[PDB]
Amino acid sequence: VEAFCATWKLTNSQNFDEYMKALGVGFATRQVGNVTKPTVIISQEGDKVVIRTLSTFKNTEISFQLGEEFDETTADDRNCKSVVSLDGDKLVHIQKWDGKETNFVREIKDGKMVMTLTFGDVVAVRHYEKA
Repeated sequence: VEAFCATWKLTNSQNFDEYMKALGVGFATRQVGNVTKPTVIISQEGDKVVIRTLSTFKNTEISFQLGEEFDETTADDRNCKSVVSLDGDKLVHIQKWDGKETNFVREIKDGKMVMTLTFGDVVAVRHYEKA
């Protein structure tokens, strides 16, 4: 877990338009996700992992132990049953709602968190660097 504890700013976005349209967004979130950079501050605060996802329109946060299932009202407009865990040096956020699933595979490539967001076959590759 210690290589993920940082301020993470999005530097190169593969597919940040069709992933939002496939997931089921309100159209103002599709306008916001094309224009705005998210600052993802992954932080162990006391004991549990608090991720703060902060941009200049949408600002949301998630507090978890590894394995915690929690309902999460997202920037899409959906409450998802969310399970977060490390698989093999890769942080996987599994969001479950209405029969549908997406998982965000966060992996450290030489100091850089590569977030691979799979909605099945709709895959976005978002390249986060430290500040």
